Amino acid sequence: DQPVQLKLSEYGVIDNLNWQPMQRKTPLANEVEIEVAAVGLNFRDVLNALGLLKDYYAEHFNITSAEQLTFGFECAGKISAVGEQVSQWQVGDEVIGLLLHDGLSSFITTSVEYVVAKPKQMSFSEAATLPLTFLTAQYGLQHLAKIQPGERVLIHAAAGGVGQAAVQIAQVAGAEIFATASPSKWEFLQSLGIKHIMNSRTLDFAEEIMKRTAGEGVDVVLNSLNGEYIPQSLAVLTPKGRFVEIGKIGIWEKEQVKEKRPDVSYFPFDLQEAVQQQPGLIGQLSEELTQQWNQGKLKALPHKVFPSTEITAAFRYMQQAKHVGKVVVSMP
Repeated sequence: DQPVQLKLSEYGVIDNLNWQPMQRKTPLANEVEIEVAAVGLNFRDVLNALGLLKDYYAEHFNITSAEQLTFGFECAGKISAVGEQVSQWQVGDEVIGLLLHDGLSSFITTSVEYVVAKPKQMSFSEAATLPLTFLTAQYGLQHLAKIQPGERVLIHAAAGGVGQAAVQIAQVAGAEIFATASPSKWEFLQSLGIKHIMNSRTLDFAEEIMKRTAGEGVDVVLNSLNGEYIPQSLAVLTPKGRFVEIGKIGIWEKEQVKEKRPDVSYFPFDLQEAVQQQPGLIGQLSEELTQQWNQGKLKALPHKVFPSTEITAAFRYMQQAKHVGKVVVSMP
């Protein structure tokens, strides 16, 4: 009763985010409806609300208006309704919504392709830390870079959401981890078992990597930093090294990367785009992560929880938490 959806009246004003009543929908034949308990929040939601992705949204989703937008890319909750040709799921099943556009709603509907079981061990907010971070890191490190035992990987902003999942994935793969974060997060990174810890707010990390690797550099970079961090990170890759780029604003064109380091493989990607362009990918990634989870090699992330009533505060925090910390909104 009284289901709601987060909506934006006009671009560029976070204060104009409001919970509006929503009309519940009957799921189509291969969809389910999920009553949402927790929603992962992401920097992308903020960029969206601030009007910084207007062109992208028109060209990819034909969204041309602020009042058209929704928020929330991932969630956890319980099945509330099942489409006619859905056999795997029943009302009351605890589930994770892996890839969504409207997570910040009391109820969502989604294709079963984007739904997996919630572990009984996990709280809903723990479950909501998983999808975007682990799917992005799994795709970037295991599908694109194809990291191997013994290889060296630099993970920038390793205390951020994707950064932390990447640490887990790389450790599982037997990779040697080099990490950057703010100095106030270094002690957190040491406790993850990382031995090479450097500042993400200066450029000294390159010199340090070269010193520690006796001039060889690293095999793989997973990057989300822009400005001078891009050329400086390209400079530390071994010949044939792989540069995986997951930022969206201010990233380099492949031509620019080619000119500076023709010996390097450049893998810029957006997770939703890759899923769109490669039918079956989401299923493959989920199967791989479920295996990792069943082997005891995947853990939910520490995270900040905001009650739904503090949605504006959560969006403002998400700007500060950009390079650090997973943020989750608890739903009424």
